[PDB]
Amino acid sequence: TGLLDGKRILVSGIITDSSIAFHIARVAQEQGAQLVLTGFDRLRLIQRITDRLPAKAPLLELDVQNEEHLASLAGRVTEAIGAGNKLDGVVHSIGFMPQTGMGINPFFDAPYADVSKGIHISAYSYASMAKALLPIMNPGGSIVGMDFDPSRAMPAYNWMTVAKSALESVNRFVAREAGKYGVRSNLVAAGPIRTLAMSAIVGGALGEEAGAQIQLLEEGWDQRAPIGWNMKDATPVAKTVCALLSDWLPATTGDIIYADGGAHTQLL
Amino acid sequence: TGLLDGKRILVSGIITDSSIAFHIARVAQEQGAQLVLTGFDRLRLIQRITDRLPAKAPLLELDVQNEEHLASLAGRVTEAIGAGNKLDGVVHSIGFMPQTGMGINPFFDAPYADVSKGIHISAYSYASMAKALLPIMNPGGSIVGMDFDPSRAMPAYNWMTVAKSALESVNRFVAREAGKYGVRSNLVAAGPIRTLAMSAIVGGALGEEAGAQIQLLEEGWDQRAPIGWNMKDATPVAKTVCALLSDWLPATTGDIIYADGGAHTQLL
Amino acid sequence: TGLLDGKRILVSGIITDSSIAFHIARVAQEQGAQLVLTGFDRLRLIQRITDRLPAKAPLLELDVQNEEHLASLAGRVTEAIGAGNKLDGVVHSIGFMPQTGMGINPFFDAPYADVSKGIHISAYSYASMAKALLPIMNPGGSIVGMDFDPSRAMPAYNWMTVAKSALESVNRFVAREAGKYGVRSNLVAAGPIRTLAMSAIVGGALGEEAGAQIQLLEEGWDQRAPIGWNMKDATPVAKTVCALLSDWLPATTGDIIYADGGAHTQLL
Amino acid sequence: TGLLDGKRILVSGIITDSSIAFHIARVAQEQGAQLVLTGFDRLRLIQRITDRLPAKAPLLELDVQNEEHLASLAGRVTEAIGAGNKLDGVVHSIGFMPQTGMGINPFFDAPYADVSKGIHISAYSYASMAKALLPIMNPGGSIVGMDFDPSRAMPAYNWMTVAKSALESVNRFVAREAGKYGVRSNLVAAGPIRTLAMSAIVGGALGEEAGAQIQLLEEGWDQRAPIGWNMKDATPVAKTVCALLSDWLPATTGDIIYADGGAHTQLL
Ligand SMILES: NC(=O)c1ccc[n+]([C@@H]2O[C@H](COP(=O)([O-])OP(=O)(O)OC[C@H]3O[C@@H](n4cnc5c(N)ncnc54)[C@H](O)[C@@H]3O)[C@@H](O)[C@H]2O)c1
Ligand SMILES: NC(=O)c1ccc[n+]([C@@H]2O[C@H](COP(=O)([O-])OP(=O)(O)OC[C@H]3O[C@@H](n4cnc5c(N)ncnc54)[C@H](O)[C@@H]3O)[C@@H](O)[C@H]2O)c1
Ligand SMILES: NC(=O)c1ccc[n+]([C@@H]2O[C@H](COP(=O)([O-])OP(=O)(O)OC[C@H]3O[C@@H](n4cnc5c(N)ncnc54)[C@H](O)[C@@H]3O)[C@@H](O)[C@H]2O)c1
Ligand SMILES: NC(=O)c1ccc[n+]([C@@H]2O[C@H](COP(=O)([O-])OP(=O)(O)OC[C@H]3O[C@@H](n4cnc5c(N)ncnc54)[C@H](O)[C@@H]3O)[C@@H](O)[C@H]2O)c1
Ligand SMILES: O=C(Nc1cc(Cl)cc(Cl)c1)[C@H]1CC(=O)N(C2CCCCC2)C1
Ligand SMILES: O=C(Nc1cc(Cl)cc(Cl)c1)[C@H]1CC(=O)N(C2CCCCC2)C1
Ligand SMILES: O=C(Nc1cc(Cl)cc(Cl)c1)[C@H]1CC(=O)N(C2CCCCC2)C1
Ligand SMILES: O=C(Nc1cc(Cl)cc(Cl)c1)[C@H]1CC(=O)N(C2CCCCC2)C1
Repeated sequence: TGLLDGKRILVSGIITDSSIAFHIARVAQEQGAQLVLTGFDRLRLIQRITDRLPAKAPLLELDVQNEEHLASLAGRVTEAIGAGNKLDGVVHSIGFMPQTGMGINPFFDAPYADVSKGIHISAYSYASMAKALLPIMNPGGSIVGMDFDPSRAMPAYNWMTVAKSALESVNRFVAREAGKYGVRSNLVAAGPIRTLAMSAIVGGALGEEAGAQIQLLEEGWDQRAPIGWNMKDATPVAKTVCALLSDWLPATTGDIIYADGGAHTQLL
Repeated sequence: TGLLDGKRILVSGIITDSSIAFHIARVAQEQGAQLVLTGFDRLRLIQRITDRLPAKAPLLELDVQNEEHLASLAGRVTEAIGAGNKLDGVVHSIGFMPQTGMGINPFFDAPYADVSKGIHISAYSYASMAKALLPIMNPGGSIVGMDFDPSRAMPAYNWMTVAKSALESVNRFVAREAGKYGVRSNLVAAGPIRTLAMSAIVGGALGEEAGAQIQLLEEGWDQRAPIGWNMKDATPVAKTVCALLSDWLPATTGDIIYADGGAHTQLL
Repeated sequence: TGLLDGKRILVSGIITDSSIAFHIARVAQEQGAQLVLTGFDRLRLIQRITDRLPAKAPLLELDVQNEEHLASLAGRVTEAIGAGNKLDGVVHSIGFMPQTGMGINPFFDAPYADVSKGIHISAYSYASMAKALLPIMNPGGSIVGMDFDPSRAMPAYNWMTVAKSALESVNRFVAREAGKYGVRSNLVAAGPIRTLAMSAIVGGALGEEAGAQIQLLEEGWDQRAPIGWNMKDATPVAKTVCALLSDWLPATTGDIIYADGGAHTQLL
Repeated sequence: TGLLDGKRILVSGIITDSSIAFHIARVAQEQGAQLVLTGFDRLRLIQRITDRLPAKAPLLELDVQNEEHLASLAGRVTEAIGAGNKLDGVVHSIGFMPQTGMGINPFFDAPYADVSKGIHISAYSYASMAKALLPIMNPGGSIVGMDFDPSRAMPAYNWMTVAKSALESVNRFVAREAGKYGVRSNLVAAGPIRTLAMSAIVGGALGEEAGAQIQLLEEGWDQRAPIGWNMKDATPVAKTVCALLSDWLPATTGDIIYADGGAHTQLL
């Protein structure tokens, strides 16, 4: 009776128990999905974290900047879910920008090598992952990535904003490719969520001014949101990702669904 | 195990078995919802049509231009669902524009009295219905209306486009009010669906040029849509409305969900 | 050497010396335009006000809700500018919403007759004026209307927001008609300008909460604007309207130009 | 009496007599601007081409991927225009994407090193150029870049679309920096212009299917445009850039002006 009963779904992006992807994985399992997880670099950590999920899920290594990892990924997934089985869903919950590209470091002072690394991981990899996994996805399947609305500039987010603008564009092209397989591609634009790192940035890890600006952003977001916004609760975001992974948004692709309390629809 | 198990939902807008609202009502009942229906003017017809739905549903009269109908509506709904029970969902699937405001009649030749009637029924009534029903809606509830993307002009749709632009604005304000009740408000922007009337317009009911332009629109829509678009199948639209009525998009309000095959994300 | 040398331009919307249209008219005359003015209801007042413009300009009566005024307008304009001469530009600087539709009166409590009057004057009349004047406009000509960005909801602006959403849609259709004459149609979306009435609303004319919200809006607008925003200075808006009336934006139509300090491009 | 009388403007991006920047430079000189030009790699060619401009203009070498060129640029400009003089305008008319990232090569088959080079030149360099030149720009000045509307996906444009989405984001952040200097930053989103290279792509240089799709795009663009679109005429685009360089859009920044015949406002 679960929303995702019988579905096989790959979830990337878990690194702590506060990762948005941890909550996506939890809700998906509560709703009957069978998962395969991917993790970057710290696999012992990630295994220990994902031991706390409701059900067992194989963990595979994936550095999206590593061409060998991407080239072997479909085979490794198929080994984990069984020959003759394919995926019904893929969750991209991956982002990175060097400190030069976010925070109080001036916008103009980010070297391109740093910006390029952030765009590789945060935007191009959405296409890389789709390339690798579409050949082992079933018709009716769904690829979902995580977005933070970049349509307006904001303090401190700087080149990560630019990376998210690129991601939104990439998603519209991935939809064209995915459609050939009967697969949808969409982003969920979430409101601000207090992951470990965000509390770190609020405590000043990227400069005092950036932390101050994020707290103002958070406060304004809840004010503007007609149904409010709880930055400590990723579950509403996770539910939205599961909606897109389900059979219930079958005519939506190349698109952005806003799980943000409605804040982006209100000026003040 | 239905998506809408236990939910009480009001559905407006059925007039034929090809009405988008007929399919919304059908899918909602398949998913366990208990419905109350509203109909305009031809109640004997509408009862005979809705006899074909999977389950029984009380039918109430509602002309959204009639202030007495709106003032009595909540009481009549409560009588139908039982004292002490409230609604969890409301579907607005209502639209109208006089022939002077659509088709081959020149854009400049639509008298304002005609445009005003179309905007009353197609846009203002979304607010009227929310005003009437929010006092008998439960927290966590959902109001959904039907949209046809008006962000660009198009042939023949003329003042109905303007009415839909107004509706989109109205929805953002209804979200502000609905949030006070813990209720969401959203639109579903559907691709073109061949209702009775649309085949009528294709057969030339509003002029030959308008019918020709609609057929070109339909053809282009399926071409652009990365997953295709079947104008003869309202079920994907109905499923999307049910997704918004469910618990699975809990952080989305004041917003527009596109159930259009992804066509609006592609230029060609 | 003026930007608008030799051009004949109709300017509507002057009612006080703080009207945005007064400043449009002033700047247009400084730049060599020959004007015809239209005014509503208080023609003795408007004549006394426009006596202060740099140059003489005939004043014609125009109530945009009056069909007889609209039907005679082109003939009256031609009489004022001389047989055989046509207009090169038209400025629509007209808006109205009854107090029930703006301010602290609840959104749901605005009667449709009031909303309909506001939409007639604020949105439909953009089409009415184009219908009346396109037959006496020269190729290369330009129609400009005034907008306040309605893409997100905001406190108190309420049904005027809805009217501006309608206007934006109307403009895209007027562009289709105007193009047949070689004429452009565009809106200028201005930041908040302290007209007489706005100081009145700040002093509480539409309720204390509305005045408080407008002051917060004004303050936020200047903060967000990368080049700042001076609500006491309409000249930057007037210059932008003159740019659209000129020969220098010849490939822009159906569009919106933002003269708002850049505020709409920034979240905070 | 020229629109840009007395203004000192840097124009990048000339490589042939069909370059959009060649036409920007020509119109700017016709309107009284004093120019400094920058060129990439083929300076003998570019000098011979720009000999045909109405007036003399110093040519400086600038490879935007070359950090030494960027670090010396302001000094070289100041030498060319005279100590104590500053720029009033900067035109970025620079774009590049390797063949793997455009045309018929599959979207998924573009290596990131190629995409990264295209984003460096086409998007990041807008920030690089602003960083280099803002210290020698006057208050009231204007930075303009060239855009091709990337809000929807399209055939063949592929990763260049993604680069333009990034550019639009970069422009909103450059506006924040430029505002500190009293300088505006905006993009002009042009319709398709038949430069040398575009005729090359139509003749099949990036594959037959891509050429076919571009011809369909061009045809549709003129159809949709309410005032038509002439792909052989860059002058309307050049005029629009000059409007933004002028004093007549003083409250517009972080924004996009569409010089596209109005096509983006029309669905069909
Ligand atoms: N936290 C928020 O406020 C917020 C808001 C909206 C969207 N998002 C997005 O949600 C997603 C998840 O972010 P989060 O806040 O949960 O943070 P997180 O740090 O928990 O997740 C980011 C993940 O990216 C992974 N990653 C980094 N480099 C990688 C590489 N080379 N290969 C593979 N994976 C790599 C990290 O290991 C980590 O698991 C990101 O796309 C982020 O931009 C976050
Ligand atoms: N058919 C499409 O291509 C399409 C596409 C997108 C959105 N829509 C929208 O979907 C909704 C339903 O349209 P449909 O195509 O199913 O057509 P339909 O004719 O079946 O439904 C329109 C309904 O509006 C009702 N209505 C008209 N005047 C009314 C009044 N005074 N009071 C109450 N109800 C009144 C009619 O009785 C009818 O039931 C409308 O909002 C329409 O604009 C339709
Ligand atoms: N003031 C701002 O903050 C602001 C911001 C953006 C846009 N605007 C828009 O600019 C325009 C001018 O507004 P303003 O602030 O200068 O106020 P204003 O009161 O000076 O101008 C409004 C004009 O509309 C006229 N009008 C009203 N009913 C009319 C009718 N029946 N026929 C003809 N004219 C009629 C009034 O006589 C008046 O001249 C309006 O469209 C307004 O919505 C204003
Ligand atoms: N042609 C169109 O249809 C069209 C439409 C909209 C926007 N645009 C944009 O207009 C701009 C100019 O394009 P165009 O069509 O005139 O083509 P073009 O080839 O004439 O201009 C592109 C320029 O970029 C320069 N460039 C490339 N690499 C460079 C580097 N490393 N450093 C400095 N300069 C470098 C080239 O030398 C050339 O002068 C580009 O941004 C393009 O994306 C073009
Ligand atoms: O960083 C975030 N918000 C934020 C940061 C700053 Cl410096 C300013 C603002 Cl306004 C918002 C949120 C949104 C986002 O994409 N992430 C990512 C999490 C993974 C590493 C890169 C950043 C966390
Ligand atoms: O009319 C429609 N499409 C359409 C019509 C025309 Cl004339 C042109 C175009 Cl492009 C599309 C579709 C979309 C829409 O809101 N309805 C409404 C159905 C109820 C009565 C008013 C119109 C049916
Ligand atoms: O009213 C205005 N701003 C405003 C009002 C309110 Cl109540 C709230 C907010 Cl946020 C902004 C500005 C913008 C606008 O269209 N006008 C119009 C001026 C003419 C009469 C109708 C209103 C003045
Ligand atoms: O390439 C163009 N259009 C185009 C190409 C393709 Cl392959 C498809 C489509 Cl739809 C449009 C136009 C738009 C654009 O940014 N340039 C750039 C010119 C300089 C080199 C990189 C491309 C030329």
